[PDB]
Amino acid sequence: ETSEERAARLAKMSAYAAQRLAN
Repeated sequence: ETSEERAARLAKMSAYAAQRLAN
């Protein structure tokens, strides 16, 4: 458990929505 994993969360959640948002 490190801090790097915390960053991937904000990028993972935003990346999942960006791909789902697009038609």
